[PDB]
Amino acid sequence: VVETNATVSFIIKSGESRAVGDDLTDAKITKLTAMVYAGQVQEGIKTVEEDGGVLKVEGIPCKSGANRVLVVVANHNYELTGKSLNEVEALTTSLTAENQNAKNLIMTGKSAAFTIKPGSNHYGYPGGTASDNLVSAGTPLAVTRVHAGISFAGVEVNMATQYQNYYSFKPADAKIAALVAKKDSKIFGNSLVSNTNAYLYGVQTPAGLYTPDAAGETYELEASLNTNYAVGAGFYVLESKYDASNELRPTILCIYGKLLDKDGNPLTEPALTDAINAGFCDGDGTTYYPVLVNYDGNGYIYSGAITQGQNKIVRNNHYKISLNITGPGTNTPENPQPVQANLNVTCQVTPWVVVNQ
Ligand code: NA
Repeated sequence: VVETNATVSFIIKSGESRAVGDDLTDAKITKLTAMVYAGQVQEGIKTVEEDGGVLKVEGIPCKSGANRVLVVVANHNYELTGKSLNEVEALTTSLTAENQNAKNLIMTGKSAAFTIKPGSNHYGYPGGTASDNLVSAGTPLAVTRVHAGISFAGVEVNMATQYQNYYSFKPADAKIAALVAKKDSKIFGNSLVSNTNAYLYGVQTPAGLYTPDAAGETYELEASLNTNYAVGAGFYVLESKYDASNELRPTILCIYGKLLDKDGNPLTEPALTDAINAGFCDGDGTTYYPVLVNYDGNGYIYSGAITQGQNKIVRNNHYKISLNITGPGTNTPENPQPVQANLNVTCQVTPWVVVNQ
């Protein structure tokens, strides 16, 4: 069973990084496990670890034959030796605190089926490469993050004329949080969206339409999904299909903090209660400005990879939100507004690259 008569080498797809003023940066592979499968059976496996980044793997021992597949998992915390293909493809990941320090940002890739010949085989190497069997020439293997990213590129406040005498908001004093974030996902599949109904929040807020509180849904605090506001600050998150169930479950990025009076002091009575009962803030004066990420609605403008919201989170996309606040927020960011929130959004959607080096 252990005898081999071939090696496989491959190149990983990489690109020019032009990510600059954002915390959530492009991918760098520091740990990679490459496997060769013949149907369900793992016929080769090699793990490499390089702090400087991995862009190719050479000389993986394996067995010649038809219809082999290269399966890759990177930046991971799994034990993969000997697993069947079914086992590997059933692996999940979950959002954890270390993900927000860019640790265990799982990446995967999988080739189409190809023939391995005896001797030295090369997958995704350049055209004309010296080989006993060159496959996928000029198309390196795509090994990509399972996580997406959501961040604020910027938040500005320009209170509309009707609110200028009544309210102010200071983003420098604010926090940001993810709401209605899927807890888990698959790591292989046409879509990574899991059928669990488990979600996370960075800050507890009142139940509304978007809150996962229907039968079988769970909704738990994850403190790593809140941070202070700063330009480019945000969160790694997982795939989600917003309309998978009977009620919408949009992943939300929100900024929240004190709704102040026109002079930047706390609201006092009666202005405080006027604002609370209008739905703007809670008893402490806290107001929320939610953005439904990649939602088709609410006047949101999109550029980059898309110009229309898709009502989902897709792996390896960085959703960079520029928010303009023009009025008081809401005390219930997990409800839709009856008319329209006092905010405008432009969102640049940029896929991450694997940094070339
Ligand atoms: Na509900």
